Amino acid sequence: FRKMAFPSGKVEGCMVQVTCGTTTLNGLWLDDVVYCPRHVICTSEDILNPNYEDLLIRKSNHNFLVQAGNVQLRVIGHSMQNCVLKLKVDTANPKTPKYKFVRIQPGQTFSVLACYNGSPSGVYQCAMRPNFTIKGSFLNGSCGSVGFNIDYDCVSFCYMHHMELPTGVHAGTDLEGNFYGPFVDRQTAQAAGTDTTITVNVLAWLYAAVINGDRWFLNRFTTTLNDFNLVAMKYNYEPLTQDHVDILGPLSAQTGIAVLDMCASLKELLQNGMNGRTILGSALLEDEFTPFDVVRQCS
Amino acid sequence: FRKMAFPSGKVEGCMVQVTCGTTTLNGLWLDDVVYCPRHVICTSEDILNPNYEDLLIRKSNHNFLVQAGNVQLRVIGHSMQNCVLKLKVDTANPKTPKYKFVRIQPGQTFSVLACYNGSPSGVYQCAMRPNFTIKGSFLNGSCGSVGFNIDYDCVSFCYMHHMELPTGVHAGTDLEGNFYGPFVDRQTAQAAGTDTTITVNVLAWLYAAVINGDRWFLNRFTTTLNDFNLVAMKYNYEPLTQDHVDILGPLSAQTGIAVLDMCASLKELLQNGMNGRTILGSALLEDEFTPFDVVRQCS
Ligand SMILES: CC(C)(C)[C@H](NC(=O)C(F)(F)F)C(=O)N1C[C@H]2[C@@H]([C@H]1C(=O)N[C@H](C=N)C[C@@H]1CCNC1=O)C2(C)C
Ligand SMILES: CC(C)(C)[C@H](NC(=O)C(F)(F)F)C(=O)N1C[C@H]2[C@@H]([C@H]1C(=O)N[C@H](C=N)C[C@@H]1CCNC1=O)C2(C)C
Repeated sequence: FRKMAFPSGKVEGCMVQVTCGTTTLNGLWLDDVVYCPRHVICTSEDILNPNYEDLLIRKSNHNFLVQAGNVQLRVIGHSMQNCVLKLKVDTANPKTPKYKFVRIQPGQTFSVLACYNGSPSGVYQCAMRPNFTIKGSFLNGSCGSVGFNIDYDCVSFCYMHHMELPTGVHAGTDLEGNFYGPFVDRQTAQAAGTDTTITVNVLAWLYAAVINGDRWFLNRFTTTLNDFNLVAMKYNYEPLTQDHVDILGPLSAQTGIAVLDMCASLKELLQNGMNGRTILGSALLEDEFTPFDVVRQCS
Repeated sequence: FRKMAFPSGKVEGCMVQVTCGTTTLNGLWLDDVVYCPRHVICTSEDILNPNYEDLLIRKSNHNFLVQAGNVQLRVIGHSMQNCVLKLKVDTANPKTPKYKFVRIQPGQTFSVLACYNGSPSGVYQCAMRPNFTIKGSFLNGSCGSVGFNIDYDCVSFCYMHHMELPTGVHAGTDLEGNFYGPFVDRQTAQAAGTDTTITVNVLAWLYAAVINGDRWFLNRFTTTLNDFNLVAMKYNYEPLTQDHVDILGPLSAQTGIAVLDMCASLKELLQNGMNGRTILGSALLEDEFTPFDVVRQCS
């Protein structure tokens, strides 16, 4: 059982490089529009406290240099949707997949294609944390890299990368340019809310462990949903809803372990610790696999 | 630091399916040749005790169904090289990347594109263990999925998947069909040997921690390579080769910590433990990041 990303080829064919003045970052080229973070327009002075509408009205199409590989795409119009710039180009991307823009909820996972200078560098799986950050791997020039899920040849874009917080976690927007979380695209100190652990995902991962032949953490105890939630909240875990219990149904039926029996296992893990043992090679409880992720990989 | 795969697009464009009889696995289409595991020619009875030369002599080009999606590629020749079948087809793949076939060493990492019926399913990073197995994630029909690294648009193919051992780890060949390790492509009792920890990768991880300011474990001692190797083996760690010392060169130069001084630091951790301290937020020493992986993620 590995952390597994979606194949990235459908997204690689959409990545381009966008340069405005001194700043170069990545854009997403779909049909005849390039989407990118609007902070590309800022100078190093503007970026400390930008007035974006005032800055954008002062730009011309020719201020934007868009490069797909070696070929320059001519920008023929530009507008702003929240924190995302939409550059209209005179060329349609023949590699445009079937796609949708979606806003994901905390606890959902997605694949990130990290890119620099319009060229894909790496792919990995992330979860939207309950505090609306992501624990990514992004360096200078990674902005405009996107996160996505793939469902039968349809790419659902859910994240565009904008910034790194002082704690090393990351923040960005949906493809409508709205940030996940209380963050802003301004270079100034910003912290996130206290994070919590994605309970339904920890349980899904415990089931993945059982599917892969590990049972050391199970016990013979039971719990009610409410009593489990009291202990979960005490340990800074998210509430488990009846919808979550239902979503875990396939995994419970495959292993024969009732959801509330798995909750009693997790409760014991939280109260006693792992005593130096590991689950699926991990010394900590892993919360970045959803129930769907486990099913997709295990079957 | 997290496991980051290479973008899979250049490999996705080379994946096809190969069917003999009712058995379908994956193949790799480069120029006008498709490479796949030779056990595609076996029936469920043959696999228990196959005579591959006799099975191949009964086959003709017209017994092999090669498909890119649902589009058939006409087979015009077939031959066996070690444990791989090479099917010459009448069409050169226009998506063939610049590529090399390489045989990797234990400890080296690579990205796996897990595929079923020629359709990519997911991508993840793997390390070749010292016992010549990988801790993959593979289901029925995954054989012919490949592992690869990418360097300046050149894809180095290093692994093709063949089998799962009873401990749940995986075994396969290079693209010339030579197995890694003592395994054979027959359904008969086989077992992975005892494994060891990849010392060169643990050292790379310690350098990564130093780069990020986590350096409490740096001591005031040094060691010789030979003395270190003899101690490491007593802790079930791999000895270092001269090539390992050289691949740590860039990280040693970046940090100013001599390789042998870092070896002495690791020796102290092995002999006295970590004393409840963590390194990079972990109580365990990670051994599946190579020196290149550490550099790749900070560059
Ligand atoms: C890291 C930092 C001090 C720079 C700053 N953060 C804060 O100012 C904070 F305190 F608000 F977080 C920050 O990220 N930015 C400052 C400026 C943009 C963003 C930015 O440079 N984005 C990079 C896109 N190419 C990706 C970054 C680079 C390092 N790793 C990444 O992921 C905007 C918020 C408008
Ligand atoms: C695991 C199994 C008990 C079935 C068996 N293993 C052993 O015989 C061993 F133990 F010896 F290794 C293994 O038999 N196979 C039998 C036959 C091929 C191989 C096989 O089915 N390969 C699959 C390719 N599509 C990938 C597998 C499927 C499950 N997960 C995988 O990765 C060959 C060795 C010729």
